[PDB]
Amino acid sequence: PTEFISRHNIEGIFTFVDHRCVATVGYQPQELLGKNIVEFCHPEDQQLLRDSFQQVVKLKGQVLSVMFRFRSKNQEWLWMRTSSFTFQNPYSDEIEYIICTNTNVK
Amino acid sequence: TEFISRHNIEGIFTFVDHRCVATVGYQPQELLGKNIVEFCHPEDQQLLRDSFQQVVKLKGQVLSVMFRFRSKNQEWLWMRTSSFTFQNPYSDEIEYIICTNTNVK
Ligand SMILES: FC(F)(F)c1cc(-c2nn[nH]n2)cc(C(F)(F)F)c1
Repeated sequence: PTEFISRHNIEGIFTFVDHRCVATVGYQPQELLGKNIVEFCHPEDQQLLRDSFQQVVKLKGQVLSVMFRFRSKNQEWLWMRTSSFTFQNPYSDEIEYIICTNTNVK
Repeated sequence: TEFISRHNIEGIFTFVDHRCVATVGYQPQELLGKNIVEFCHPEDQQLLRDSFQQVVKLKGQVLSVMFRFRSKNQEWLWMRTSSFTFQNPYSDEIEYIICTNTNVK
Protein backbone atom coordinates (compact mmCIF):
# COMPACT_ATOMS: atom_id res chain seq x y z
CA PRO A 1 0.00 0.00 0.00
CA THR A 2 1.33 3.40 -1.13
CA GLU A 3 -1.74 5.64 -0.77
CA PHE A 4 -5.17 6.21 0.68
CA ILE A 5 -8.22 8.15 -0.44
CA SER A 6 -9.89 10.77 1.73
CA ARG A 7 -13.07 12.82 1.38
CA HIS A 8 -13.00 16.39 2.73
CA ASN A 9 -15.48 19.18 3.22
CA ILE A 10 -14.52 22.44 1.53
CA GLU A 11 -12.49 23.59 4.57
CA GLY A 12 -10.28 20.48 4.73
CA ILE A 13 -11.99 18.36 7.41
CA PHE A 14 -11.59 14.59 6.93
CA THR A 15 -15.09 13.14 6.40
CA PHE A 16 -13.98 9.72 5.12
CA VAL A 17 -10.60 7.96 5.02
CA ASP A 18 -9.94 4.49 3.57
CA HIS A 19 -8.25 1.91 5.82
CA ARG A 20 -4.95 2.09 3.91
CA CYS A 21 -4.21 5.22 5.99
CA VAL A 22 -2.89 2.81 8.66
CA ALA A 23 -0.08 1.50 6.44
CA THR A 24 0.53 4.91 4.81
CA VAL A 25 0.63 7.41 7.69
CA GLY A 26 0.24 5.19 10.78
CA TYR A 27 -3.20 6.43 11.90
CA GLN A 28 -6.42 4.48 12.27
CA PRO A 29 -9.29 6.18 10.31
CA GLN A 30 -10.87 7.36 13.58
CA GLU A 31 -7.68 9.30 14.43
CA LEU A 32 -8.16 11.42 11.28
CA LEU A 33 -11.94 11.77 10.94
CA GLY A 34 -13.36 15.15 11.96
CA LYS A 35 -9.89 16.78 11.98
CA ASN A 36 -8.54 19.20 9.36
CA ILE A 37 -5.79 17.82 7.11
CA VAL A 38 -4.00 21.14 7.59
CA GLU A 39 -3.54 20.14 11.27
CA PHE A 40 -1.25 17.31 10.08
CA CYS A 41 0.70 19.55 7.70
CA HIS A 42 4.14 20.96 8.52
CA PRO A 43 3.61 24.69 9.43
CA GLU A 44 5.88 25.79 6.55
CA ASP A 45 3.71 23.88 4.07
CA GLN A 46 0.35 24.90 5.54
CA GLN A 47 -0.39 27.92 3.33
CA LEU A 48 0.62 25.91 0.24
CA LEU A 49 -1.91 23.24 1.25
CA ARG A 50 -4.58 25.88 2.01
CA ASP A 51 -4.10 27.52 -1.41
CA SER A 52 -4.49 24.11 -3.07
CA PHE A 53 -7.93 23.66 -1.47
CA GLN A 54 -8.95 27.14 -2.62
CA GLN A 55 -7.63 26.46 -6.13
CA VAL A 56 -9.13 22.97 -6.53
CA VAL A 57 -12.65 24.35 -5.99
CA LYS A 58 -12.01 26.84 -8.82
CA LEU A 59 -10.85 24.05 -11.16
CA LYS A 60 -14.33 22.48 -11.00
CA GLY A 61 -13.58 18.74 -11.18
CA GLN A 62 -10.11 19.00 -12.73
CA VAL A 63 -7.31 17.54 -10.62
CA LEU A 64 -4.75 19.60 -8.73
CA SER A 65 -1.69 17.98 -7.12
CA VAL A 66 0.45 19.37 -4.27
CA MET A 67 3.35 18.07 -2.16
CA PHE A 68 3.80 18.71 1.56
CA ARG A 69 5.07 17.12 4.78
CA PHE A 70 2.49 15.09 6.72
CA ARG A 71 2.87 14.31 10.44
CA SER A 72 2.86 10.49 10.71
CA LYS A 73 1.63 8.73 13.86
CA ASN A 74 5.19 8.09 15.09
CA GLN A 75 5.80 11.86 14.80
CA GLU A 76 8.01 11.87 11.69
CA TRP A 77 7.48 14.17 8.70
CA LEU A 78 6.46 12.18 5.61
CA TRP A 79 6.57 13.70 2.14
CA MET A 80 3.03 13.38 0.77
CA ARG A 81 1.68 13.93 -2.75
CA THR A 82 -2.03 14.78 -2.72
CA SER A 83 -4.14 14.84 -5.89
CA SER A 84 -7.48 16.58 -5.37
CA PHE A 85 -10.70 17.22 -7.29
CA THR A 86 -14.19 18.49 -6.41
CA PHE A 87 -17.31 16.33 -6.44
CA GLN A 88 -20.74 17.75 -7.41
CA ASN A 89 -24.19 16.56 -8.56
CA PRO A 90 -26.48 18.31 -11.13
CA TYR A 91 -29.60 18.79 -8.99
CA SER A 92 -27.29 20.96 -6.83
CA ASP A 93 -25.26 24.14 -7.32
CA GLU A 94 -23.07 23.15 -4.37
CA ILE A 95 -19.65 21.61 -4.61
CA GLU A 96 -20.22 18.98 -1.91
CA TYR A 97 -16.79 17.44 -1.31
CA ILE A 98 -13.12 17.39 -2.20
CA ILE A 99 -11.68 13.95 -3.02
CA CYS A 100 -7.97 13.47 -2.23
CA THR A 101 -5.57 10.69 -3.17
CA ASN A 102 -2.74 10.86 -0.63
CA THR A 103 0.46 9.14 -1.77
CA ASN A 104 3.63 8.62 0.26
CA VAL A 105 6.52 9.92 -1.85
CA LYS A 106 9.70 8.71 -0.18
CA THR B 1 -1.92 7.50 -15.50
CA GLU B 2 -5.01 6.97 -13.36
CA PHE B 3 -8.54 8.03 -12.50
CA ILE B 4 -11.07 7.35 -9.77
CA SER B 5 -14.51 5.86 -10.41
CA ARG B 6 -17.49 5.32 -8.12
CA HIS B 7 -19.60 2.19 -8.70
CA ASN B 8 -22.73 0.60 -7.32
CA ILE B 9 -22.35 -2.88 -5.84
CA GLU B 10 -22.75 -4.50 -9.27
CA GLY B 11 -20.14 -2.42 -11.12
CA ILE B 12 -22.22 0.36 -12.73
CA PHE B 13 -20.28 3.62 -13.21
CA THR B 14 -21.96 6.32 -11.11
CA PHE B 15 -19.09 8.84 -11.26
CA VAL B 16 -15.74 8.97 -13.07
CA ASP B 17 -13.16 11.77 -12.80
CA HIS B 18 -12.06 13.58 -15.98
CA ARG B 19 -8.65 11.85 -16.10
CA CYS B 20 -10.50 8.88 -17.64
CA VAL B 21 -10.15 10.69 -21.00
CA ALA B 22 -6.35 10.44 -21.02
CA THR B 23 -6.37 6.95 -19.47
CA VAL B 24 -9.02 5.01 -21.44
CA GLY B 25 -10.06 7.49 -24.15
CA TYR B 26 -13.68 7.95 -23.04
CA GLN B 27 -15.40 11.06 -21.74
CA PRO B 28 -17.08 10.44 -18.32
CA GLN B 29 -20.40 10.74 -20.19
CA GLU B 30 -19.50 7.66 -22.29
CA LEU B 31 -19.04 5.49 -19.18
CA LEU B 32 -21.73 6.63 -16.75
CA GLY B 33 -24.65 4.25 -16.23
CA LYS B 34 -22.76 1.37 -17.88
CA ASN B 35 -21.21 -1.60 -16.07
CA ILE B 36 -17.40 -1.68 -16.07
CA VAL B 37 -17.71 -5.41 -16.83
CA GLU B 38 -19.14 -4.38 -20.24
CA PHE B 39 -15.72 -2.87 -21.08
CA CYS B 40 -13.82 -5.91 -19.78
CA HIS B 41 -12.26 -8.56 -22.01
CA PRO B 42 -14.54 -11.68 -21.82
CA GLU B 43 -11.66 -13.77 -20.36
CA ASP B 44 -11.32 -11.35 -17.46
CA GLN B 45 -15.04 -10.75 -16.91
CA GLN B 46 -15.68 -13.35 -14.20
CA LEU B 47 -12.51 -12.23 -12.40
CA LEU B 48 -13.82 -8.64 -12.42
CA ARG B 49 -17.31 -9.79 -11.32
CA ASP B 50 -15.85 -11.80 -8.43
CA SER B 51 -13.85 -8.74 -7.36
CA PHE B 52 -17.06 -6.72 -6.93
CA GLN B 53 -18.64 -9.55 -4.93
CA GLN B 54 -15.47 -9.98 -2.85
CA VAL B 55 -14.81 -6.30 -2.16
CA VAL B 56 -18.21 -5.93 -0.44
CA LYS B 57 -17.26 -8.81 1.87
CA LEU B 58 -13.91 -7.19 2.75
CA LYS B 59 -15.76 -4.28 4.39
CA GLY B 60 -13.52 -1.31 3.60
CA GLN B 61 -10.32 -3.25 2.97
CA VAL B 62 -8.85 -2.86 -0.50
CA LEU B 63 -8.91 -5.52 -3.18
CA SER B 64 -6.84 -5.18 -6.36
CA VAL B 65 -7.60 -6.88 -9.67
CA MET B 66 -6.06 -6.71 -13.14
CA PHE B 67 -8.09 -6.95 -16.31
CA ARG B 68 -8.14 -5.78 -19.93
CA PHE B 69 -10.27 -2.68 -20.58
CA ARG B 70 -11.68 -1.85 -24.03
CA SER B 71 -10.32 1.64 -24.78
CA LYS B 72 -12.20 4.11 -26.98
CA ASN B 73 -10.00 3.35 -30.00
CA GLN B 74 -10.86 -0.36 -29.52
CA GLU B 75 -7.57 -1.64 -28.08
CA TRP B 76 -7.24 -3.78 -24.95
CA LEU B 77 -5.52 -1.87 -22.13
CA TRP B 78 -4.24 -3.69 -19.05
CA MET B 79 -5.83 -2.02 -16.04
CA ARG B 80 -5.01 -2.38 -12.35
CA THR B 81 -8.03 -1.46 -10.23
CA SER B 82 -7.91 -1.09 -6.43
CA SER B 83 -11.39 -1.22 -4.92
CA PHE B 84 -12.93 -0.66 -1.50
CA THR B 85 -16.43 -0.18 -0.13
CA PHE B 86 -17.40 3.29 1.04
CA GLN B 87 -19.70 4.14 3.95
CA ASN B 88 -20.13 7.38 5.91
CA PRO B 89 -18.09 7.71 9.18
CA TYR B 90 -19.28 5.44 12.01
CA SER B 91 -22.09 4.19 9.77
CA ASP B 92 -22.71 0.60 8.69
CA GLU B 93 -24.46 0.73 5.29
CA ILE B 94 -22.32 0.16 2.20
CA GLU B 95 -23.24 2.91 -0.27
CA TYR B 96 -20.67 2.53 -3.09
CA ILE B 97 -17.52 0.87 -4.34
CA ILE B 98 -14.61 3.23 -4.99
CA CYS B 99 -12.08 2.21 -7.67
CA THR B 100 -8.66 3.65 -8.43
CA ASN B 101 -7.85 2.64 -12.00
CA THR B 102 -4.33 2.57 -13.46
CA ASN B 103 -3.35 1.51 -16.98
CA VAL B 104 -0.31 -0.64 -16.16
CA LYS B 105 1.58 -0.87 -19.49
F1 LIG C 1 -13.57 9.50 -0.80
C1 LIG C 1 -14.35 8.48 -1.21
F2 LIG C 1 -14.88 7.82 -0.18
F3 LIG C 1 -13.50 7.59 -1.74
C2 LIG C 1 -15.43 8.97 -2.20
C3 LIG C 1 -16.69 9.27 -1.74
C4 LIG C 1 -17.66 9.71 -2.64
C5 LIG C 1 -19.05 10.02 -2.14
N1 LIG C 1 -19.36 10.55 -0.93
N2 LIG C 1 -20.69 10.64 -0.90
N3 LIG C 1 -21.19 10.19 -2.04
N4 LIG C 1 -20.20 9.80 -2.84
C6 LIG C 1 -17.40 9.87 -3.98
C7 LIG C 1 -16.13 9.61 -4.44
C8 LIG C 1 -15.84 9.77 -5.94
F4 LIG C 1 -15.30 10.96 -6.22
F5 LIG C 1 -15.01 8.80 -6.33
F6 LIG C 1 -16.98 9.64 -6.65
C9 LIG C 1 -15.15 9.16 -3.56
